[PDB]
Amino acid sequence: KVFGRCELAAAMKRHGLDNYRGYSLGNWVCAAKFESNFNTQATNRNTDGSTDYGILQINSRWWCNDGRTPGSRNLCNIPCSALLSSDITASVNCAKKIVSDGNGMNAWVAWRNRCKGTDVQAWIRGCRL
Ligand SMILES: [Cl-]
Ligand SMILES: [Cl-]
Ligand code: NA
Repeated sequence: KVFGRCELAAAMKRHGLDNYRGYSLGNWVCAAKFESNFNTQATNRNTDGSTDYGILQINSRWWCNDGRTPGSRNLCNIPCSALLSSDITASVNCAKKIVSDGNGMNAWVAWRNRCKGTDVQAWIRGCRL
């Protein structure tokens, strides 16, 4: 599913991501834009052999099982395919675990490089939320 901006903001809010761990909703929308272009089906393989999945590009080395990432773990207890669904529930629940792992949203390098410190409130401007 390719979400619209306000559509994704609304879905993230209904799943409790708005201000989760102190990260306002625009942070999450910004991260999703740069991670996946708002596309739930996005996948990207990394040099280490892991793959990032879904709207928030969650990685198979730690967070989900894809069967082809040696030595990796599955801390969200899900197949990585679950992260590609139209329904963002699984990605949100897993992102809550990731952002709670110690480094906040710096766990998403694209958030650190492209969203952190910027006017992230712009990502939700105009939305009926
Ligand atoms: Cl915001
Ligand atoms: Cl934090
Ligand atoms: Na894994």
